[PDB]
Amino acid sequence: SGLQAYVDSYDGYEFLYPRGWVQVQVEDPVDVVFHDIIETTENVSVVVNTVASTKSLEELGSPEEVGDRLLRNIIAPSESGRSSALIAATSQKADDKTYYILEYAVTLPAQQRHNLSSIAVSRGKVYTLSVSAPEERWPKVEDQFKTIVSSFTVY
Amino acid sequence: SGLQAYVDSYDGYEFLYPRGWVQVQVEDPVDVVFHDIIETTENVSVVVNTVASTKSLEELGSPEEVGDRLLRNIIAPSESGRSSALIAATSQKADDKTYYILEYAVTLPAQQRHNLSSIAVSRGKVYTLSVSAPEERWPKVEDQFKTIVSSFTVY
Ligand SMILES: [Zn+2]
Ligand SMILES: [Zn+2]
Ligand SMILES: [Zn+2]
Ligand SMILES: [Zn+2]
Ligand SMILES: [Zn+2]
Ligand SMILES: [Zn+2]
Ligand SMILES: [Zn+2]
Ligand SMILES: [Zn+2]
Ligand SMILES: [Zn+2]
Repeated sequence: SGLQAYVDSYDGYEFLYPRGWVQVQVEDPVDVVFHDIIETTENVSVVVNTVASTKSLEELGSPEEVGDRLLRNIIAPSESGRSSALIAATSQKADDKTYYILEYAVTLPAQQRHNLSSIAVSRGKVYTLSVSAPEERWPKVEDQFKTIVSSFTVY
Repeated sequence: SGLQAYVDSYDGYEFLYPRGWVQVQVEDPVDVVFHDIIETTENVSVVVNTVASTKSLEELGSPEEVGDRLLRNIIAPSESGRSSALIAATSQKADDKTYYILEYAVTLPAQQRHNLSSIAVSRGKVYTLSVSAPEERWPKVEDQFKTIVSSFTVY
């Protein structure tokens, strides 16, 4: 609605994101980050990694199992200061692709953050779009952020 | 998606609701109730009341103020056994109409229930669609129930 397309035919995906967000240039494996001019905390981001003959997202595990691993390994690893909580893990299908959809909280010593990610495999690569807001702002942004996350298409 | 239209041109409104729900015949001011065959707890319902020259929903108050009143007077009144909690109150516009959207919890000695309602005025009448699920089931039904509530159109 007040959203704006990002189409990346190099890397093979698109999403909508809010109008008036601007891109920050970051390092691999993160492909794009866009964040709010004012609330630079609120952002969307796409990660791309590769994989040996993992044709499908279902062979990585169930969405909960994938969720657990995303948080274990990538979002709240090691001791990165930060703790995390998996809220919900579910699946969608759009075109002939399964996406896994994960909702999680992240605390970072403490500012608490609320997130939603969509993961989908295609062409030997895993694609994770992730949107994120301060806990305080979640309820206000929840329905926009669900439109962002469900606008994610991998070719 | 797996939803089915109810169009009431007598009373001047429509909504989508899940396929395989069936109608229960109830008394005024409730116009329609539909509920799940198995989980007869899960339901959608439309209430219709009249009003003297209240042309608009904005003149009843802000959405929070309306929320407070819906719960005070209609959903958890008097001592009806039951207690209630207003979670969120927001507004939408579809066609040239403002709808108020309210999320609330209701406890009933105790089974806890989670609800979402849309209220809109037109033609000297207030229209409240309300969908409701056991707390346990909320997360599973949340996104379907938001499609139900946002499919509500008053003419
Ligand atoms: Zn790219
Ligand atoms: Zn902004
Ligand atoms: Zn687990
Ligand atoms: Zn949260
Ligand atoms: Zn919610
Ligand atoms: Zn009717
Ligand atoms: Zn059912
Ligand atoms: Zn109040
Ligand atoms: Zn609840």
